[PDB]
Amino acid sequence: TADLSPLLEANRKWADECAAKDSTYFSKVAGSQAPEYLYIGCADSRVSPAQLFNMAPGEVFVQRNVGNLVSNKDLNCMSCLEYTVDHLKIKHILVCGHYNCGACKAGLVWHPKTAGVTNLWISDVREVRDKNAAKLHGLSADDAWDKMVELNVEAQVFNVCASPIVQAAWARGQPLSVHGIVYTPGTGLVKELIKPITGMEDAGALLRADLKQHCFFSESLA
Amino acid sequence: TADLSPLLEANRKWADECAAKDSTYFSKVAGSQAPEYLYIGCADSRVSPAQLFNMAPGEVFVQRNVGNLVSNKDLNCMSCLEYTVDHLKIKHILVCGHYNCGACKAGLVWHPKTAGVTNLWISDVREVRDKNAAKLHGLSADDAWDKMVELNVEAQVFNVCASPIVQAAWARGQPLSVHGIVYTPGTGLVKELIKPITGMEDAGALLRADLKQHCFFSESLA
Amino acid sequence: TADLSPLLEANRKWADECAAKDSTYFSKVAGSQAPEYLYIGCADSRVSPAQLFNMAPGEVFVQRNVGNLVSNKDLNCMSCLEYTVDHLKIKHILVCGHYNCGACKAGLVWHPKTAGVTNLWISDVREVRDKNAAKLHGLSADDAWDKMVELNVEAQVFNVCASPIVQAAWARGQPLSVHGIVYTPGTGLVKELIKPITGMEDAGALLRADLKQHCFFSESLA
Amino acid sequence: TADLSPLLEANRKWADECAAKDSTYFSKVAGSQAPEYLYIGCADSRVSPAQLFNMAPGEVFVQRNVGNLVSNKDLNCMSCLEYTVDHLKIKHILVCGHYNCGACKAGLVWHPKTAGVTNLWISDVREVRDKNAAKLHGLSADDAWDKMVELNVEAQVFNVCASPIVQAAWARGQPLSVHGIVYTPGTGLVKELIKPITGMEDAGALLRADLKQHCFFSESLA
Ligand SMILES: CC(=O)Nc1nnc(S(N)(=O)=O)s1
Ligand SMILES: CC(=O)Nc1nnc(S(N)(=O)=O)s1
Ligand SMILES: CC(=O)Nc1nnc(S(N)(=O)=O)s1
Ligand SMILES: CC(=O)Nc1nnc(S(N)(=O)=O)s1
Ligand SMILES: [Cl-]
Ligand SMILES: [Cl-]
Ligand SMILES: [Zn+2]
Ligand SMILES: [Zn+2]
Ligand SMILES: [Zn+2]
Ligand SMILES: [Zn+2]
Repeated sequence: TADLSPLLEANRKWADECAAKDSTYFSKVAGSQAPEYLYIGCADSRVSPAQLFNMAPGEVFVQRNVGNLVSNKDLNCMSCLEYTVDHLKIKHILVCGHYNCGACKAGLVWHPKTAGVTNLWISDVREVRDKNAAKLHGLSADDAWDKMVELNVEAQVFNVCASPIVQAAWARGQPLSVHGIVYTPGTGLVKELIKPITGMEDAGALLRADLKQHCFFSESLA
Repeated sequence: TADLSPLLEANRKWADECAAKDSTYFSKVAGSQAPEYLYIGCADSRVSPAQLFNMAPGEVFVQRNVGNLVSNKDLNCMSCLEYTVDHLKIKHILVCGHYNCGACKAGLVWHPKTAGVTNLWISDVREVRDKNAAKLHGLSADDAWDKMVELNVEAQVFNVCASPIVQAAWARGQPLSVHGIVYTPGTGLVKELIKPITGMEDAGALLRADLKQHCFFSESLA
Repeated sequence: TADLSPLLEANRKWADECAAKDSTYFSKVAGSQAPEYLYIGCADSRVSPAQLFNMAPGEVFVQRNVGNLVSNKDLNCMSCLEYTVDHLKIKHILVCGHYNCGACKAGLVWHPKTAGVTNLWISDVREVRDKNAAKLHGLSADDAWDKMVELNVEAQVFNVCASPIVQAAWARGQPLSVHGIVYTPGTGLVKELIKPITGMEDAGALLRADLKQHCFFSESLA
Repeated sequence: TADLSPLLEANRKWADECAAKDSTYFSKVAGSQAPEYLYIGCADSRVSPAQLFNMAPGEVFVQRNVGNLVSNKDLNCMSCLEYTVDHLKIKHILVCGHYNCGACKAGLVWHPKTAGVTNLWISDVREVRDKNAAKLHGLSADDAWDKMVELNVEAQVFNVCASPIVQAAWARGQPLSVHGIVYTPGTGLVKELIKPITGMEDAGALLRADLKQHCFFSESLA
């Protein structure tokens, strides 16, 4: 059966207990939100940002897609970025990858001829991979996987920092930080991969790739 | 200001307590997932699917985006759908809108010349709206907003049922149900807007738009 | 063989004759362009806009895709629109469909479960189709095809007029017209389907769908 | 100002003369096409493929977009590619850049905070640029611009060869060649930047990026 009764019952029991412990738990967000965080993470069923950070409704705005990817040409992720940064004025963007991420493994192993949309989607993972032969080759299957996850976080942090939305927000002096983090489904713990990046100065210090030259390329020419 | 230790500490507290309540809580999903559900919902910070359904990790795979939109030409939501239906073999897709959704309100009130990627992204909403313009005619602002949310949930349920991925899964006799639900941020409760749709028969019964005609349109030419 | 010699030879012979008849034919566009037209048409090999209009280099900027489709969420077509309208200040946008357009036929006949990217792409054609059962049903295969082509032109003209780019240009008083036209591969002739639309006043007169209500929807509510 | 009769009349003049020179010119492509080529080139008004190769209708299927970009996650250029390779069985794909391409120049000079969809769309160009930053270092503006155009043609040739569609066609032994060419708007001439690539062997010989490593990367893990 496809009956939803038991699901709905679990929700009702949850909202009942929540509101019993704190009468304004839901009511205070009945007509507005003011989260301080955007989280961009993987769609993987093991990785729920509000649960894992013990956040209540109204604290974290969420984009989740296969592989936690950020591209300037993806209107879905870019709309979550633009709405949160420009209208909600969130303060912090958490870019979260996770170990055991099948999208990262498929990015390592699949032949690109593979049919379907997921294989198109994870092209970004191949691009990150391809720039890192030297860190990936010769590693055990497992270690290569872990490394791919990590490299993917770093690249997606760079993409968030280089995004027109973040770049415009920094240029107008809006406070905005970007965090590279990674989660372990099998332990429920988050680790910090990259320390906070609050602007171009921190990005030059903390990112391998050169954000400054990316933004001001013309200054590297004759 | 931007330091993460407080968040990390909340995450550690949380993981210890879950491990203390059940020591296989995380470890049993360390290397695989077998969720039964895919949830497609809004990125709004007040709506966290695993939390609101009181699910543990490994139970609901998640796509969240501004206004809970589903289009065959978004590779972001389409890859969540492909991976879950084709590879994980989920059984149920929950398509969840929410009252007080500002993407629905913007789809009613914004002029389309408005700059930025969010206005591009909510084009889908304007189309749902335009197709149902007579239903929205003359309603108070609040009523029109609530009706916009509901019409959009019905439209995204139709889009999920009409998708190549779901249509192909049904053609091969894979059991797969689609659910139109709505959440009220001010109460924490889910309501079922549309009963379970398990196939074409259900869709003919339950949807205002004609899925059979969409799938077999050319049978009505001379 | 994949040798390009004969192709290159045909090009050299062409550029030689062109420049022999008119010494500045190429040189005057060696370092800038100032076209007055954007053309959005089908990628079909039988339909070449500069040939069919007898235009020389520098007169018509071109987007061509399968089915001549225009969506606010397609960065490829939207970049051609934005660059031409905002930077080149073109004056006229030709939206050209063509009879015998296999994309329009596939939009009529394909089952949506059909695999691959083209089937995703032509979802727009289904949406136009779906809004027109009354004009399509009961027609011969051939007449339905022709009608689909025509309806698709009209819808894509509306999409160009409703685009944020065109809407912004009209709001600042930039002169910009939009033309619905159709080509017959088997005769080489263009026909005018919709007369010129130079702004909101003409669009209310010449488009079936209501552009004004689309742009100012809020004014239809209580 | 916006009336089309002059354009329509040029079109009639042109069609009569072609029919007068050869009375089966149009009629022989009235109901089908069998082009041998797919051309992917820039939307720039100075570059019209059928004209510059002196082709009649039915010879070259065309995708044109700002900066002649090819990405697996653009359904617009991917559907041109799928339809031609899989259904029309074209033999040759021409990937054509052009000197004096302002999309290449913007990819060197724009800051990424720049508003609008064109800046999103040329992100691909910035990535080609960033990967080849040492080649562009210290060149005069003109030299860097010409080198940008060339590096982008090579990158889009690689992207075409790496695409699922071409890779699958080669895996099935379909003959299909890919060509890197460049056009000079000021002279009307095409130059061949990269010799014909007919398969993996050719690609290994001719491309600066390693297509074999992209396709079989995981063979180099432990
Ligand atoms: C083909 C493919 O993407 N495989 C995946 N496996 N696990 C995934 S996860 N972490 O995104 O849920 S995606
Ligand atoms: C322009 C716009 O989209 N406004 C939004 N307001 N709330 C949104 S929500 N519910 O997606 O967080 S989107
Ligand atoms: C599946 C599909 O799209 N079929 C096509 N047939 N002809 C086309 S055309 N006019 O775009 O070249 S596309
Ligand atoms: C910002 C930008 O893209 N500028 C352009 N200039 N010329 C272009 S062309 N060769 O695509 O017509 S694009
Ligand atoms: Cl979530
Ligand atoms: Cl063309
Ligand atoms: Zn994952
Ligand atoms: Zn919402
Ligand atoms: Zn066509
Ligand atoms: Zn160009």
